[PDB]
Amino acid sequence: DYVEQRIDLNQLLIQHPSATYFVKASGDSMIDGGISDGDLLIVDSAITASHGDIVIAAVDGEFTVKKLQLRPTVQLIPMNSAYSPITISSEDTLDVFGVVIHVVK
Amino acid sequence: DYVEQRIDLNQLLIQHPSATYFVKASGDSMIDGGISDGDLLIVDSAITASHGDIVIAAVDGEFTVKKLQLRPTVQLIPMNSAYSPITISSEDTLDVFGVVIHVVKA
Repeated sequence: DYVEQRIDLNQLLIQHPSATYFVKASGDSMIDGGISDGDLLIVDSAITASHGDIVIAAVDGEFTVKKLQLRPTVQLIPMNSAYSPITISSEDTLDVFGVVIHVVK
Repeated sequence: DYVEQRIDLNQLLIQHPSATYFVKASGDSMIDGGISDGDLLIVDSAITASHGDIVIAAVDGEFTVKKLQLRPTVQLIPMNSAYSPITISSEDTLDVFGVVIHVVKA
């Protein structure tokens, strides 16, 4: 007869358990993207970011969660009309620490 | 004759170039420890933190630079009398992202 397999969120939401962590989002520079102040972002640091991905990054030593743009130029763009983009020029340092894979609201 | 061997900060300050990054400190929860709002902290993510090390960590998804205490209990303690400690209980999650190896003031 049937056997009830209990729910396992780690198997459901995490591909790389050893390179995945959660970051709490802040502010609302990313609301239009579904992220809001307080949510938990599930971050995978074992995958390489891509144009379009939402990433936890450090620009000039300060952390942020932004959308990665690699073309036409490397930038960190918000998802809230009120905010303005951040271009990563040569005098600027960009550090990508992982790709946000899920947002837990 | 003699040839001047140009200064190289990376060789001088960085042991693991590929696992080292810089974070800018915030607030003054760590002034008595030499860190002040604005400084660059050179972080080595290739060495495992130890009791006493100052680290970049996330407690319940929020990042911080604190001093790691593994004994008598696991905590994140400031270095400013005005601030109070943070214990890492079972209902809390602690994530250590690297040991601060140097503080660069300006």
